[PDB]
Amino acid sequence: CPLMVKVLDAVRGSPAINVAVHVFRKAADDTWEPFASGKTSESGELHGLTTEEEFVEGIYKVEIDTKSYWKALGISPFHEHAEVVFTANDSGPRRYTIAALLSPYSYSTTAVVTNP
Amino acid sequence: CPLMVKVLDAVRGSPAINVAVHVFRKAADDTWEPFASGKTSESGELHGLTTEEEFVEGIYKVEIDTKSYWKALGISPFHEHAEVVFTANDSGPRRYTIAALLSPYSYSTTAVVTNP
Amino acid sequence: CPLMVKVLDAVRGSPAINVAVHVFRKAADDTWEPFASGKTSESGELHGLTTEEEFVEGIYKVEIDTKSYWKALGISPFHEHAEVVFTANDSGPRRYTIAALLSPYSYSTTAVVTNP
Amino acid sequence: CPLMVKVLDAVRGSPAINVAVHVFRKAADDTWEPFASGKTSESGELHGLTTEEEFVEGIYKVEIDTKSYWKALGISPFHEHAEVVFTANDSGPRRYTIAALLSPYSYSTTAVVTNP
Ligand SMILES: C[C@H](CON=C1c2ccccc2-c2ccccc21)C(=O)NS(C)(=O)=O
Ligand SMILES: C[C@H](CON=C1c2ccccc2-c2ccccc21)C(=O)NS(C)(=O)=O
Repeated sequence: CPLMVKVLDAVRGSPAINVAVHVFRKAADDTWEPFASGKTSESGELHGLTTEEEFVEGIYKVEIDTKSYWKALGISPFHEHAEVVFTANDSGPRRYTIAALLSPYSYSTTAVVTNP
Repeated sequence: CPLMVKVLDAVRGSPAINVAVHVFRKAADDTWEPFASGKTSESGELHGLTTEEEFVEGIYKVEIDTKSYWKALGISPFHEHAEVVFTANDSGPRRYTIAALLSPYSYSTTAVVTNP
Repeated sequence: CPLMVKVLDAVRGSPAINVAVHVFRKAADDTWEPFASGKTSESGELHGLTTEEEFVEGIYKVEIDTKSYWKALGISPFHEHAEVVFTANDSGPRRYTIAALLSPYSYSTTAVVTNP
Repeated sequence: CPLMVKVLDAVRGSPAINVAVHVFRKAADDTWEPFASGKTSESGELHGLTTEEEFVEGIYKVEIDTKSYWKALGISPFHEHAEVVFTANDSGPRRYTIAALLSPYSYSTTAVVTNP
């Protein structure tokens, strides 16, 4: 796991379960190419998006589909998604955990980056 | 004037209105002595807590009574209150705004320290 | 007037001054069309981005150029920018303040939606 | 582990290592009695504070000594500590993770509460 996504619900104090996550990588023509996707587990975590081989240098966007998550709980939230955009691996491979804490009208995101 | 408190509600996307706020100063015997208090306004703000003359260097605690705010909304909260504890410094900027962003199981707090 | 942006620096406890901010609207072909932009003031605020007349319902993106802000400070940051993506609604309150709290490896964003 | 504390550094994007944490429990006479203490590990986590037997109903305060953490990194931060105050186990035993995200002039805290 060079890339993990962890999502928490700040209203319930719980993992945010079954939240859709789409990862994109900026292509040579400046467009966002689909890179990987998945859903968070019971623990609010999404493992296995990629491999150290596949996860090369680049600019990556992690789009967490928070609006669908709130709507299913009966809540009409402000944001369409939480986006996280960053350059990865530009000094060598690292392991990235992208953490998102969700409320209906706010979210935070935090990266924890470790040298493998 | 030298100390303002501002409180926002991350669930409703609004000022947190009618939130009790208690300020204490630490006494020489290490106890907390009541110093000032009030309730946030319609804009989620509490002004007028103290004066330049009274707000001398020392250790202060700002308690924000968050549990009663969520209970009034019928939302089950985790914390009894949010506490913000700091040392007032004369060398720095002259105005302290303590901002607090509230969710039922999370809060953040940020000090913005400026020259007025 | 209907859309304000406010940015704070959690490392220095200050407004984040001179931060570029770009607003886009989503077009019918699903692309992002430039809509408005500016730089935060000394108070970390950006006013005057749009008018009531122009700010019709639709999907908007607010990009806050955080990486250039940290680089100017000599602090190595994680994100390229902070994006805030939302649907403007006429049924709700009439003013949207997008607040962003910045740290090098984390940010939060909160929408405060009020009647002016 | 009915009680875990996890601390992250938002400036470095890393676990906050060797941070002192003191837990107190409100006594019958309304005073704060020492309950447990420890330091965060390499992973920014502090396990083993208590047991399900020892961790009875009550009002608990988790004091995270963030000022000492920043000072050792050369930073003079705003807060003396991050305090987290909550009622525990009042509907039966639960498992509590208290997470704190630290910046020099801001912090957030979030509880994740699971029914064992
Ligand atoms: C515009 C403001 C919300 O944002 N302002 C913030 C502010 C002003 C001074 C210091 C810290 C903060 C802050 C921190 C986090 C989120 C918003 C704000 C707001 O709530 N508007 S109102 C109707 O006057 O209450
Ligand atoms: C990479 C991962 C970080 O996990 N991040 C969490 C986080 C970030 C922001 C807010 C809440 C949480 C959280 C809560 C529970 C468990 C993990 C995390 C982690 O394991 N950190 S480390 C290397 O052991 O120090």
